[PDB]
Amino acid sequence: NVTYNDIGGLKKQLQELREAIELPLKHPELFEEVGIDPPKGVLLYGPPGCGKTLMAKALAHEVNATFIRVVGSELVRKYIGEGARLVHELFELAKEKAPTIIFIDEIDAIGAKEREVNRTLMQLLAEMDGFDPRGNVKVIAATNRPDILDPALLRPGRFDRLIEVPLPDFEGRLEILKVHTRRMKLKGVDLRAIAEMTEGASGADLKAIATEAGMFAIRERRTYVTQEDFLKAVDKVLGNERKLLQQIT
Ligand SMILES: Nc1ncnc2c1ncn2[C@@H]1O[C@H](COP(=O)(O)OP(=O)(O)O)[C@@H](O)[C@H]1O
Repeated sequence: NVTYNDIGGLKKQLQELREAIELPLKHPELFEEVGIDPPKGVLLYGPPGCGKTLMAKALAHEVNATFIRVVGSELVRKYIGEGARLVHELFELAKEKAPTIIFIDEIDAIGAKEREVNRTLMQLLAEMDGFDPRGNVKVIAATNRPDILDPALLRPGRFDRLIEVPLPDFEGRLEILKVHTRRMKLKGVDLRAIAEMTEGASGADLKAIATEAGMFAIRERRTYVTQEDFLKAVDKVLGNERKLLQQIT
């Protein structure tokens, strides 16, 4: 279960997403009053593990909506017409369960400029065309490779708003570290230091660092968590050791 309080370092990105969906949904009345149709799709982009799915999930909680997630790669099918059918069913289901947030991760797998997948693409855009705003089912897509995308994905009525979800900067990381260490008791711990030593980390790495910290404490049998635990969790999660593994698997 996810809420805005489970998210760190993305204050303006959240506001933007909220302004694009939460705001209209609540007071749609008041948008037509100004001549602006509420967006149908929002595209989130940036490197992996930095909060894109989190924002979409938490947004879904806050508007009390069904949250349906599909990974783009799985809409690529060996057999003809299947990719398109799935997208069709996806949208039917999302109506069945309205209101809903559809979250299509790795939308690049389908929205790249073999030709079957373009069929699959046409279907989705077809689906957005025809949904009609004001507006009960909303789509959120995510990619780490945005520059790839067919611009027909981005025309108005389709993935209008773009929001970059970056690697966390120094303060972001601090915020994120707090989110995932809020429910531990630490004593020796300076998190500014941890934030300083993790340049380039993602939100996920940082969660992993807090997680590896607490278990390090456990394996050395204490009940609290200390700076040393974090210094080695930082060294475990980041750094060659897990690096080579990745090059290895
Ligand atoms: N901005 C963030 N704030 C708090 N936790 C985060 C953040 N970004 C990533 N995480 C942690 O990493 C995990 C993956 O985040 P997710 O939103 O799935 O990343 P992606 O951008 O790959 O969709 C989440 O479960 C979350 O706990």
